[PDB]
Parts: sequence; C-alpha cells; structure tokens
Amino acid sequence: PMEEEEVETFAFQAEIAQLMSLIINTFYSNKEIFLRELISNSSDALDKIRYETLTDPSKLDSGKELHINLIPNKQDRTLTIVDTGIGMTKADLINNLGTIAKSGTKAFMEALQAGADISMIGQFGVGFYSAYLVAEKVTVITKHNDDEQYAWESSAGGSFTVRTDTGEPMGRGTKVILHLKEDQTEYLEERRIKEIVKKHSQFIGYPITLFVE
Repeated sequence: PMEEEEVETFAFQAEIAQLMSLIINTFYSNKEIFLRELISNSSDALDKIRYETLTDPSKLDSGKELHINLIPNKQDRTLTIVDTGIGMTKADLINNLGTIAKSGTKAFMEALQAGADISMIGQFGVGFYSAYLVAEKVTVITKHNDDEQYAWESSAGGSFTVRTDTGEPMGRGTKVILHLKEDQTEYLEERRIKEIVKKHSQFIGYPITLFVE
C-alpha cells in the first residue's frame, strides 16, 4: 500500500563537525581503539539500567540479561555492537549524539594537531566519533523504556538523520552498526576482534559474546 515515514535531518554542532572531518580526513595509527570506545559506552549504558533497576525492577521487563554482542558481517562489511543497556530516547539521541556542544572537543582537536594518539579521545568525552576512523557510515538503533525505537544515522558530511524505527524491535538497548571503509575489513576478522578486546576491553563488567558467521 506504501507507507509514509517521518525523518528529521540535523546539523552536527560546529566543533563536532570539525572533529569528524579531522577524524575522517587525517591518517591515524592506533585506529583499533574505536572498539574500546563503543564497548565502554555500552558498559556505561548497562550500568545505568542495572542501577535504575535497583529502585524500579519493572525496568527490566524489556529484558533482564545485561550483555554485549559483537557481530561481524563479511558479506555486508558491517561490524555491529549491540548492548542491552538503558538505551536512548529521541531527545537523548539528538542531544547526546551530535547536536549539543561537548566541552572536550576543542581541547581534543588541539591535542591531535600537536600529535596526540587518537587513543586520547576517551578522556575528552568524544569517544563515539572514533567510529569514523574505520566506518564511512554509522547507524545507531536504540530503544529506551520511555520512548519508541529510533534510528540515528550519518555518513558525516555535517548532518545526521533521526527517524522512528519500523525495523526489527530490540526490547531495550543500543545497536551500533558500522559500515566499514574498504581498507578497514580486518575488523571483521574474529582473530583481530578478539585481539582488540583482550588488549583494551578486558575489564568490562558484563559478558561480551562474538558471533562468527
């Protein structure tokens, strides 16, 4: 019958767009750290739902398992990071992922100019953008107990779109889908992924499972 679907296109905050251009158009050596950042974000989100459930157990109606799943897809060339954390509401997505200024962006771009390793990105509260070190496009599927499921997305270039997600329902949590650049396919390999996790994300307070096709 043909369905209609609303979309809204936003502009990244000025310094955030510059950061993205920087990340994307400059060569960096320690790119493997992008995974550490996404996993850290998931651990934070899982902590939030866990603590919230202490006072309100019905918050787990949407799922009780608290875990992280890594899903490499060699056909698609996508690396998906899924967590059953607190998730993001529409407002969270828009405010947290692009629209509101971050206080560490400036100091961080300054540091990279001077030669800092991108691994430093964590400290500055702008770690999510490290995803652009290996990905040309990033999709964020998210579901929060207080809102419907939403899909965030951008190939950078200064804007990102947000829409209600009519795709496969998640229950609760966040799914980061990385559409990897052609020269970054090593991150689809199970040996490589396990190497990075062992090296940088060993002390995660929740189980991580790697699903290999």
